[PDB]
Amino acid sequence: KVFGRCELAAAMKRHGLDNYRGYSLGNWVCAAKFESNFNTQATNRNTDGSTDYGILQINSRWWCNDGRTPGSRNLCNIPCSALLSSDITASVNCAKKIVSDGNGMNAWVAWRNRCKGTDVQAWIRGCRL
Ligand SMILES: [Cl-]
Ligand SMILES: [Cl-]
Ligand code: NA
Ligand code: NA
Repeated sequence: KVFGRCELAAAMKRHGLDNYRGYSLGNWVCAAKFESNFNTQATNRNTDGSTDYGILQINSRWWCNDGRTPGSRNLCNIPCSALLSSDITASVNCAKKIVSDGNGMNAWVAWRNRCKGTDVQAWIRGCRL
């Protein structure tokens, strides 16, 4: 599923991400835009052999099991394919574990390089929330 901007903002809000660990909703929408272009089926392979999955591009070296990343952890205890569903529940629950691990949203390179320090509230402007 390819989400609309306000559609995704509303779904993330219902799943408890607005101000989760202090990150306003606009941060999460901006990260999803530049990680996946709002497409739940996005995958990208990394140089080290791991793969990033779903709307928030969660990586198989640490967070999910895809059966082809040797020596990886599965800290969210989920198959990586569950992160590609049109239902974003599994991606959100895993993202909550990631953002709590010590480095905040800096774990998402695109957030650091394209959202951090910008006017992220613009990503939810005009939405009925
Ligand atoms: Cl915001
Ligand atoms: Cl980047
Ligand atoms: Na929309
Ligand atoms: Na893994």
